[PDB]
Amino acid sequence: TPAFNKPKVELHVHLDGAIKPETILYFGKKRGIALPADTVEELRNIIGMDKPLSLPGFLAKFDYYMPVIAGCREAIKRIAYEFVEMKAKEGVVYVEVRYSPHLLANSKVDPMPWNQTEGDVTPDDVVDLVNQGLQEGEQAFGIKVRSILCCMRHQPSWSLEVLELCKKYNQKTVVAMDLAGDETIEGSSLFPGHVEAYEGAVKNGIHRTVHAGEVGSPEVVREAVDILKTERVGHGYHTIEDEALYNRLLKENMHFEVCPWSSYLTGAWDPKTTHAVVRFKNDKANYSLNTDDPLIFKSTLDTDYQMTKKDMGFTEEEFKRLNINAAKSSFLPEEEKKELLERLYREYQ
Ligand SMILES: [Zn+2]
Repeated sequence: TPAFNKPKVELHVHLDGAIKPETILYFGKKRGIALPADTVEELRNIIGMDKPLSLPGFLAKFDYYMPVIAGCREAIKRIAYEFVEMKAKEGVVYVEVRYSPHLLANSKVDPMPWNQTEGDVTPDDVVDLVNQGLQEGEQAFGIKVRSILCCMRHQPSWSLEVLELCKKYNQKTVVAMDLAGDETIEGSSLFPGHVEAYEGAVKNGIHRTVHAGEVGSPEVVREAVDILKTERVGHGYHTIEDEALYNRLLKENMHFEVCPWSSYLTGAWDPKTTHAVVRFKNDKANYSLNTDDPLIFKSTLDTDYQMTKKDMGFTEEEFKRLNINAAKSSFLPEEEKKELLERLYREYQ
C-alpha cells in the first residue's frame, strides 16, 4: 500500500548509488572483477546497510562494486538506462540524477580511481555515455531525466573540470554542479579548486547544489550558501543548530534536498531525536524527499515516503506541497519547469 501513489519529483539521487545488484553481478562476471558476494541477496547484504554507521563508513561501500562499473562503456550506459526504468516504476515523472564523472573514468584522470589500469574512458566520455543511457531511458519509459555532475570534497583538483563539463553538456543532459563526498573533511567546502568552480558557475550561469549539514556543522551550510553561492542544499539537517542561519534560509526560500532513510543509515540523523524534516514541514520550508543511494540503503522512494508518513505525520497534502516545491526548485529551463508544474497539478486533481 504505497504512501503516495501520485507523480513525484526527485532531486537528490546518485547514479553510482542506484545500480541494480543484478547488473553489478553481470559486469563482475563479464569483466572478471572481484565482488564480495556471488548471489544477489548476499551482494545486497554486504554492499547494503540496515543499521546506522557513519558517513565515511557508508562511503567505503562503494569500494566493493565501483571497480566493476568504472572504465566500462557498456556498463556506464546501461546503469544510466536502467536508472530511468527504476525511477519510472516508482512513479517519478522528473528526476535529476548525480554522479562524479571522474570516479567512472580510467583515462586522463589523476589520481586513477579504484586502482584501474589506464584505459580509454575519460571523464568527458563518462558524461557522454550517461547522457546516452538517460536519453534512451527517457524515450523508453516516458519520464524526464536530467543529470548533475559532482565535484568531490577530497579532490578539488577535479572541480574546474567538472565545471567545464557542465558547460559543455548544458541541459543535454547536465543541469547543475554538486559538491559531494566526505563532509567530515575539515574546511573542504572552501578548498580553492571548489571555490573557483562555484564562482565560475556563478559567472557562467551554471546551476549549483551542495551537500551541506548532512554530518557537518551549520558552518558548512553557511560556506555553501554564502561562498559557494549554492541554489539548493543537499540534506541541510544541521542548519537548525544555528537558528539565525536557519531562519534566514527560510526567508530566502532555500531548497533542502531531504533524504530521510539515508540520514538514518549514515548517522546524519540521531534517531534518538525528532528528524529535522519535522521542523521543515512545520515551518512550511522549501524541501523535497529523495532516496540518495537506494542500492546501499536497500530502498526505493516509497521507503522515504512510508517513513515520513508513519513516523513524522506526513499527509497527502504535504506530499503534494513538497513535490510542487521540488518542481519549482528543479534546474529545468522555464518552459520545461512550467510543463512539469502543469502536469503535477493535472495529476493531483
Ligand atoms: Zn547525496
